[PDB]
Amino acid sequence: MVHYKLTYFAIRGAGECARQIFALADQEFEDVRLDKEQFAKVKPDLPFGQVPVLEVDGKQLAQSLAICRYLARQFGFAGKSTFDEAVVDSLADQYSDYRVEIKSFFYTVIGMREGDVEQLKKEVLLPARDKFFGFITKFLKKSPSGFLVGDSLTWVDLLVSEHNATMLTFVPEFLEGYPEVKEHMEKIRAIPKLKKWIETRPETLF
Amino acid sequence: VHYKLTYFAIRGAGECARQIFALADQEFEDVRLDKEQFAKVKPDLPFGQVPVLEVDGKQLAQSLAICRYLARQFGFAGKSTFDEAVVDSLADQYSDYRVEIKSFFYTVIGMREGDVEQLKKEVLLPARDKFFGFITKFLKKSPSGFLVGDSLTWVDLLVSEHNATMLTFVPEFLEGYPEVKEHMEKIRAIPKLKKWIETRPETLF
Ligand SMILES: N[C@@H](CCC(=O)N[C@@H](CS)C(=O)NCC(=O)O)C(=O)O
Ligand SMILES: N[C@@H](CCC(=O)N[C@@H](CS)C(=O)NCC(=O)O)C(=O)O
Repeated sequence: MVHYKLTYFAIRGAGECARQIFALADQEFEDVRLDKEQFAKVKPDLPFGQVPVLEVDGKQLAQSLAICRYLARQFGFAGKSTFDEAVVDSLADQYSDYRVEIKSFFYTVIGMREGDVEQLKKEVLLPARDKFFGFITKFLKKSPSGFLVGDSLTWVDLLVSEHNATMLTFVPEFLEGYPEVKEHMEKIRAIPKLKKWIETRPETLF
Repeated sequence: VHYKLTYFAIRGAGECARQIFALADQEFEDVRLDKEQFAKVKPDLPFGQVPVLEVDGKQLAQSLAICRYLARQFGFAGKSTFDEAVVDSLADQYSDYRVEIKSFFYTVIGMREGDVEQLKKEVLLPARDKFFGFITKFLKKSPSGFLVGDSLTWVDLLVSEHNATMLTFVPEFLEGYPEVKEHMEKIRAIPKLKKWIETRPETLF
């Protein structure tokens, strides 16, 4: 078969989306989780000095979005047409811009930077969430299938669903008045093969 | 197929797509808005921002998604799915790089308060050194001269245009990277692209 090796830290973060893709494609792969010191040794042989890095039959591929998209195309979770795929691509990119806005809150609460959690929540996180959910909700209200794009699962369903499940861990109010976003999160994570992975994967915060 | 690129009267995020149409000899509507006309159309855009591309009325936002979509249509995305992915990662790396230098970039075009010189010497140049380190590595291991595979792909157009733009503000930008200089020249010498470079509206970025 094609052999796959996901290399990333001992956390979900940027590597998780790809791990969910393999779970849903029932695709077996090597799932390498590194500590700081192990990373420091392999780092210079990585295409951009960072992780996640995927290997397909030895050949290296960096950047989480590129990884997830590549794997989604192989297994049928990218979109059922080239334009639909592009629409999925834009949701993924929007989500990434959203991650930049909340970077300050997100790295404070995992505790790898110091700051005031509470005003970062109120002033940074929640306004960025309101804007972003405003867009997500619009795609959901105009999708009667229940997925963000088209009539089936695509990998942005997995990004947006996992992020929201993760954030409820730190901010229980997070999906406070957005029932359609709540619905989506539940719908996707109820897919038995995904739920299985959720139950069996190593438990990490974020 | 009718195409409509909507963006501001600048190159910035919209230019990559404009270069794709130039190279595909694809005619399209090229809509450049001022602040006040944007403010009026903004709420009907998918994420409230530009660039937005329309294919036969169907709206598509996010510059990377636009460029990749158009590249696939016209044959500039990569000649396999993995090669396309490798092109995707270069594009994404470049975008991370844009985040690092955001503070310098908006100060020097003068649409932001700033401390030019330490931003240049402490922010811009170290981010460039790291980024060019990667770009150079792809170039040294590419016998064709393009960042990926043996032909033009849309990241060639992003990286080439950004470097030409930055030389405008920082003339020492490419100095200790002749291979990056080469790449910039190689791509922008492609006649169809050079013709667009000579005929497009001149803007200060
Ligand atoms: N755009 C990159 C960002 C990922 C990233 O920054 N990962 C960090 C871990 S938090 C890394 O690999 N190294 C951190 C470092 O050494 O700077 C991606 O999606 O892979
Ligand atoms: N992250 C988006 C860029 C979206 C964006 O910030 N667009 C700018 C122009 S370069 C804009 O429209 N700014 C004004 C606004 O959001 O109202 C992309 O990757 O295309």
